[PDB]
Amino acid sequence: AKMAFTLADRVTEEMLADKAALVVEVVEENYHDAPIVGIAVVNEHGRFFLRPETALADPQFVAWLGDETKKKSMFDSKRAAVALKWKGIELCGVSFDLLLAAYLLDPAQGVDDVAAAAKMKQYEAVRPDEAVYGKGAKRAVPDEPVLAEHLVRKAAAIWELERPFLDELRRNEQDRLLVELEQPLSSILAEMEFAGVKVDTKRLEQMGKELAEQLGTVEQRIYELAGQEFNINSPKQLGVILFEKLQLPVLKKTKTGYSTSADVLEKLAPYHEIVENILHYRQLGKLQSTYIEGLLKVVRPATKKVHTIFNQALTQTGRLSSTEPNLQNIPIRLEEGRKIRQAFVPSESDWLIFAADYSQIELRVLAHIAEPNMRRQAKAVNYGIVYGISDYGLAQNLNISRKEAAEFIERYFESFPGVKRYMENIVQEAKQKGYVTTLLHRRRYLPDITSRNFNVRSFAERMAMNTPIQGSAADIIKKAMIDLNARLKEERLQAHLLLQVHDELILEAPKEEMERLCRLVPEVMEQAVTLRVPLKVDYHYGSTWYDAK
DNA sequence: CCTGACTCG
DNA sequence: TGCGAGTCAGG
Ligand SMILES: Nc1nc2c(ncn2[C@H]2CC[C@@H](COP(=O)(O)OP(=O)(O)OP(=O)(O)O)O2)c(=O)[nH]1
Repeated sequence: AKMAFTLADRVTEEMLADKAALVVEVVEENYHDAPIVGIAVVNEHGRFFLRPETALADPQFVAWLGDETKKKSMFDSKRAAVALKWKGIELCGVSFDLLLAAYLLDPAQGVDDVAAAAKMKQYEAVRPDEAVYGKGAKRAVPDEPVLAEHLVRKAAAIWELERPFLDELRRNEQDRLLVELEQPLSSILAEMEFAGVKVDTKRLEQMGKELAEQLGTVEQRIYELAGQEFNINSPKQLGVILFEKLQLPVLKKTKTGYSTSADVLEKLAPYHEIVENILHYRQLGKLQSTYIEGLLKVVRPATKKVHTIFNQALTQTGRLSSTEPNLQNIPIRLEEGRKIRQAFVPSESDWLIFAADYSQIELRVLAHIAEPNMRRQAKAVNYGIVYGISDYGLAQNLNISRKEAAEFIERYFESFPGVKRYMENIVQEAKQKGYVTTLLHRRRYLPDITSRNFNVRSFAERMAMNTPIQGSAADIIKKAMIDLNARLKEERLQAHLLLQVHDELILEAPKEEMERLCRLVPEVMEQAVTLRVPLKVDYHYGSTWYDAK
């Protein structure tokens, strides 16, 4: 733990080498419009700390950041790229991202800072971010010499760790996954996050006003039916009303008490009408709390845009997630909630929203590898069965007899015996190897799969059945986004990606480009990979996200 | 902060 | 006793 570096007062030529480890430090978890608090550069010529005020106003440094021929190794280059966009600076030339490298090597390690990645290779000449900045109300940027040393140590670690990580990825056949898929995707997600999605706040606020009135009415109806006021949003208080006051059957308990889950309340409808009202209330209350109030809280007022963060190194299957706000769980399944999407509008006048979704991509992937309310329920049966639902679960979902449920499942595998063999085989392989893989060589380790405990082992077995299929579908749409943006640029279209929702891409564009997108977007998505079955994509466009159906 | 609710693929 | 996610109010 003894490391020389220069705390620089100005940028010099030797800091602008054609290969460097670069650290552009943003301390806040949400990096949109967040302060850059320090910069570090490590290259052949040495180690350097720079003050942001200095470096980011220096024309040669800004030029270097933006020069794609000056290669930078980083950790979480998307965080830096976006933070720099908010500072009006383009970052190009990122050739290695240690966060994504660590994630591919083992998504279970949950690597979220350089220190945690460093530990994978017994590197310890660097501290955890939390140890440096502290947490919660105590979180603060430390004294410059302490900050400077930390950033340098992080850069130095990225510098030394690149080779060992690349070598391990190659040994796993994951080097191309990193360099040709995840890393190019990171720059594309950076663009999407910075672009944001415009919100119609006038419409959203009016929806909220009307929703409050409706909640009040439903609320009073429930109190009338129950014969008492109580907090409906407390499962504990609700349980007392349902199972003690009204004396309804107790169908399920959890560790804290009586279950009031939606599945349970639906099953209680033959006993008391109040349960349907409560389900409605809890639906409405989530709309109001999360998709009206919560969404308005994160709208940037001057532009009316919301800027999500797509976490690229979180899920265990290779999917993305979306936070603050989550734009991947906006309501669509019931018309009442679906109307929320009318509030998501194009960012320019005379533009339109365009949405394209793969149809049953996971089921097509499985076929390749293995060789309205009714239809909504039928989807859960299809995915449920292939992913290992039991007769109990299926019976409970269709409210049918366990005997009947067992016959459906038997008959299902009768129709698709190759799916059956595959699921048996993939489980045995996971037990032998200790991991499963996707089409593009993404990996998930499953060390619980030989467990002597039934529950623990069974969960791992079902991960073996599910992760390769869900993860392959993730691999595919990731490749489609890369291929799609290349085509957009090639044709000089103004259209651009706004969102990915697992098997869906959401774009905005001038109305004039709608005809071209109707051909281009589905073509690119369908051709991202060639399976033994065709990939099918549906697409629609309209004045709001709601109308793009 | 955890649990159980509602939300999506 | 299908799987992958995030946010919220209540306690
Ligand atoms: N993608 C996916 N969806 C699941 C899973 N489990 C339940 N579902 C539900 C929620 C979303 C829905 C998926 O829709 P699909 O793409 O399979 O079918 P679709 O015919 O294309 O949908 P649509 O009615 O819009 O045309 O099924 C799962 O493991 N993966």
